[PDB]
Amino acid sequence: ETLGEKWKSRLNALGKSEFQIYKKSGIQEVDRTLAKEGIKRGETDHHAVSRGSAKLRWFVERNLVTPEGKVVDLGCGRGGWSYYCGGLKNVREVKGLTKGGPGHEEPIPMSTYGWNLVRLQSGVDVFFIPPERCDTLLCDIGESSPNPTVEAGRTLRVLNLVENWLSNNTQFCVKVLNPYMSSVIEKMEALQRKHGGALVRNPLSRNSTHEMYWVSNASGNIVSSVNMISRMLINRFTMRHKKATYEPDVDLGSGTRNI
Ligand SMILES: Nc1ncnc2c1ncn2[C@@H]1O[C@H](CSCC[C@H](N)C(=O)O)[C@@H](O)[C@H]1O
Ligand SMILES: Nc1nc2c(ncn2[C@@H]2O[C@H](COP(=O)(O)O)[C@@H](O)[C@H]2O)c(=O)[nH]1
Repeated sequence: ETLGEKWKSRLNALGKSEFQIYKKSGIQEVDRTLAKEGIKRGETDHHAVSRGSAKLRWFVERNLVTPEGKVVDLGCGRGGWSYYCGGLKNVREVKGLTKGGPGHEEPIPMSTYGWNLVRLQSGVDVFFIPPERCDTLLCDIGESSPNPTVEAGRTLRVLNLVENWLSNNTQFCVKVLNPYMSSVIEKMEALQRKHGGALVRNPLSRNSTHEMYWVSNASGNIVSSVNMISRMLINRFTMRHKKATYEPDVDLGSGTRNI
């Protein structure tokens, strides 16, 4: 039984009030109030369709992932990672794909800076369409299940999925929902051998998720990197000063971009 499982159980043995408190004990947050209001108001400039923009930004401004050229955003959701990449210097084209439809986040049309370089389409199940060509491959797909083995299965489906989209020196940021389950650990070790990078924990993630992102421009022993998070999450179960620290949201400018 891996350390991460010991955690997942305690997580689950949590009560209504408890869980909610733990979910955010000492984590980083994005101040989205006004941005959400500007959007519900119909604004399409500056605002980020979600908090994923900020989340991606964290990896990007630390060169853990350097999006350039043709960017494919698997499970783009409302557009958070895509609209954000749409403003990055070296980016030429960004194509984001999602299931969408009733009961799922649907892409929000925006006019934020570089928007004209962004193609967003729902009604697409990435697990089956054929692989396209891409310089950078982003993927934030992975549904959380109270059942750790369910998550691991979902994570394996995602790994193999991106495995088919990764050519030789492609930039990537792939959400690895459950990296502690024996079996994902294995797959990851192989994936690392083939396409380098390492797993990295984003401070904007909630404690209720043991998610780590496989980012290209970073090294680190997989087993070692997954355990440092298992311990962190467990330490955070017992907190004093369980408050989150916020930070301003990302401003995505507005208007078109020329090449
Ligand atoms: N098999 C599949 N094919 C396509 N999209 C999928 C999928 N499984 C899940 N998704 C989508 O993946 C999304 C992940 S959450 C998206 C977060 C986004 N990067 C943000 O910044 O906006 C969900 O909105 C969901 O609809
Ligand atoms: N103990 C507890 N765990 C919860 C509760 N809600 C969600 N979780 C745990 O946290 C995981 C995903 O959290 P979520 O994105 O749904 O907040 C779930 O897979 C589950 O194991 C809750 O009320 N109590």
